[PDB]
Amino acid sequence: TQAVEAGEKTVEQFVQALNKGDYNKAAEMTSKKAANKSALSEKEILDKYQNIYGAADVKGLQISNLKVDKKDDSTYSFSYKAKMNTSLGELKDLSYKGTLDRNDGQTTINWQPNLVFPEMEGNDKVSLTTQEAARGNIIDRNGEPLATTGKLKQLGVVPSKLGDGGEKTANIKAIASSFDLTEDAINQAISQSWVQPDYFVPLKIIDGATPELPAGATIQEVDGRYYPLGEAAAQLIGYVGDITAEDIDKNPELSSNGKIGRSGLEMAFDKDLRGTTGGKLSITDADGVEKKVLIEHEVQNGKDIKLTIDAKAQKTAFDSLGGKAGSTVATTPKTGDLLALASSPSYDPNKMTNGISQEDYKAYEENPEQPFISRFATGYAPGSTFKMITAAIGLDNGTIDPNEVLTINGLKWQKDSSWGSYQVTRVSSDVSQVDLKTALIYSDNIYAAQETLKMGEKKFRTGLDKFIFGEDLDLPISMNPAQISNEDSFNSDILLADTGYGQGELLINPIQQAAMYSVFANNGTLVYPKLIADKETKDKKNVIGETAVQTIVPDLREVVQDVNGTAHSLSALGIPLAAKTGTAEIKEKQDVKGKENSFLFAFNPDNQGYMMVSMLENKEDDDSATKRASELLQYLNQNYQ
Ligand SMILES: *C(=O)[C@@H](NC(=O)Cc1ccccc1)[C@@H]1N[C@@H](C(=O)O)C(C)(C)S1
Repeated sequence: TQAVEAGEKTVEQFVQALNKGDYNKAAEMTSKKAANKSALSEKEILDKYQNIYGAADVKGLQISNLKVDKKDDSTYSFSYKAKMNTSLGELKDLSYKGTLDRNDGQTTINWQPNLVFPEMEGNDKVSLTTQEAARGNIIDRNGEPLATTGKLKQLGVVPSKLGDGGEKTANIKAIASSFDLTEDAINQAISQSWVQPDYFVPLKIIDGATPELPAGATIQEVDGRYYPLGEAAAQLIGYVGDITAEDIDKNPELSSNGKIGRSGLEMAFDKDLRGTTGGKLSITDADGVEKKVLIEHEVQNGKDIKLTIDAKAQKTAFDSLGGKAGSTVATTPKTGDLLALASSPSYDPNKMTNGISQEDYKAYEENPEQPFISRFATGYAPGSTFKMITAAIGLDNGTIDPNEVLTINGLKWQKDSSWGSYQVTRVSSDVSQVDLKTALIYSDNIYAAQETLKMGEKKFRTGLDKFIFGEDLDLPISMNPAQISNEDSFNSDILLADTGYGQGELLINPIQQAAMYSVFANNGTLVYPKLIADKETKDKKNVIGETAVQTIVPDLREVVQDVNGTAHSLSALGIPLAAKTGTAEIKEKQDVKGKENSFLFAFNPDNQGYMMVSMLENKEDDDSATKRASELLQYLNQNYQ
């Protein structure tokens, strides 16, 4: 019993070395090679575990129900149950048996082939057959493909079928101008270290009709992931890349020959899309004939994922951004169906997944406008659009009377001289008697600032805490919860007023904005947005009063219909619109000289069919989200009542 304690420790140390992948330490715990002792030397045990466990990608060896007895002055037997993870799943309920050896002072293990796998005897071999699973598709709300696997034609050249130095240099220029490729880059491709004369060096993937093939140009059909919308949904969908050896070490169920989602929904739904590897893990005898099947199951393809996205709305929303920095979110506000999640500028997902040069990839990362950012999931200051919420809160707690006129003379105002040089600014001084309808049409920041200070921080945060601030939305998109300020108290009348017109320490991403503003399409009920089609419509009752909704929405119509409304350019559509524009100022967020973001909110006040929140980040002069909304508003109005 004094030595049985060391035997149970030796078996525990041996399993840990196998689990940790250090087969040399596990082999050094075995006795000398002899009959009725260890069956192989330390190096022979190392090369057998490295072969068998390495082939099946064994990871996470865990044991239980250990028992170590005695049988002689040196023969102590042990037994335990174990489970392990392989390329074909978990191998559980394994019965292991063996004997330890207590000689001299230390206790070792009489190694046997049955300690690799239970029923292995002598010179038995192990074989592994696998069949890769087909990756599932990502489809929109009407079944249109957003991410699928198809047969893409690949362009490539064979250096031997080119020329001889003089005739070769002519076809390189001929094959470069007929496919829009840099002639200096084609020579770069056939100059890689892996290239041989009679090899097919791939160049690009033709996404259309195949032109004329010069001397040495060949087209080979290959299978790969394809994104029909390309840039228009690259941030949302993402891309898949080659699976590396480090990916297999973290999850051996992955197919070494397959693709893995690197970003977007391809990565978020990688498990459901990649399926399960089929095949058989069996123990053969010395000749190679099967004698024991450890694991076997049929290949299961990946499940399709159906989104609430409208492909025609996703493409239109992205194209309307004209390559500028910004994003657009379109929802059906009564249910929360995310119709479009566009972010601009964007990258080419087909280029990323079908091989891309380190220059084009560095161009994406060195781009100042940062196309890799999912801007619909990035928090921004809401802008003057937030005045809708501030007004609704003031109407609910009785601070704001819709017909009461505040006297606002000039273009600047401050509470007292304690504000120093800071003054809430105004765009027009033509209306000195300002009511709620006037303040929403002209976007009067002074009105919102005075009513917020009159409301007070306590009453303002009471209505704000009824929204989704600090909540993690149940969406497969990585985002941080919205915030009112950095701390739980403004501790500043200036910050309280700035938050009043949506320009304080507020941080709300476009998706969360569409969630908050949905109260104006559901009589004060907040409807959470959903991206997966089969999910249930979750809402939140009594966020703002229905009395406030029936007061603000008529004024939001006037933001479009009134001749001095900030969204009057949208009245050309001739459709029922309720809108609220916004322009936020960001001063040296990193460091600059003054950048401003443009915002637009709009929805149908008659049928509540659609809702839209578009924005431009670091906008150019005379550019805005309202300028670019006619096309998307037209489509959403006709197709979503
Ligand atoms: C809300 O966002 C308000 N914006 C400002 O006070 C900042 C600003 C930025 C550029 C020029 C002037 C003022 C108001 N809303 C916007 C808008 O709705 O477009 C206005 C420009 C009307 S000021």
